[PDB]
Formats: sequence, C-alpha cells, structure tokens
Amino acid sequence: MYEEFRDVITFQSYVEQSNGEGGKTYKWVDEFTAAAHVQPISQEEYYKAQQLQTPIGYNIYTPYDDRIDKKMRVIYRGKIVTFIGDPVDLSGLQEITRIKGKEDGAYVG
Repeated sequence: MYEEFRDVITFQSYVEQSNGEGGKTYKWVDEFTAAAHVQPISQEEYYKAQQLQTPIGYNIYTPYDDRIDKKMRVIYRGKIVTFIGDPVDLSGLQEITRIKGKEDGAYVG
C-alpha cells in the first residue's frame, strides 16, 4: 500500500534450529540493515478478475541485496513477517534485485 518506497528497515532471521531438526527449540539472529522496500501482495497484485484468500505473499525490490526472502523473518516499517523465496536481478548494469517470497508453514509451526 506504499507503492514506491525506500526506508531504513531491519532484516532478521527466526530459524527453528541451525541443524537438521526443524522444530524442538527456536533461535533468533540478525541478518543485515538496508535501504529497501518490502511490500505485501494485497490480492493478485494486477487484480483484473478478482478472487479471495488470506494474503501469504510478498513482493520486494532492494538495490543489489538478495537476502530479504530466502528463509527470513524481517521487520519493514514496523511490521514483522515470516517468508521463504527466490531472488532475481533486474540485469544490464546490475543495480536492482527483484525478490518474491511467500509463507506456508511446517507441521505445527
């Protein structure tokens, strides 16, 4: 609902252990700090037709940073969200990275 943005926001991680046991106990760590824009999808982004569901998708652009959605828990403009994703670069000179991330779950949490 911000459209075009650049604020100083903090990217962090919530990971349910740094070994092959996803659950049991949970540990918090900090990733990086950047001038960035993390925004939620709202609906289908382009809209056109309609459709309804509860939003579990994020859209982000940061200049050359690929670390936002790729298993993280970030705080952008006071909002804490959890998501997994894949980064793509804009190309040419290599100035902008465009990332998509989404949330699902893991059994109980």
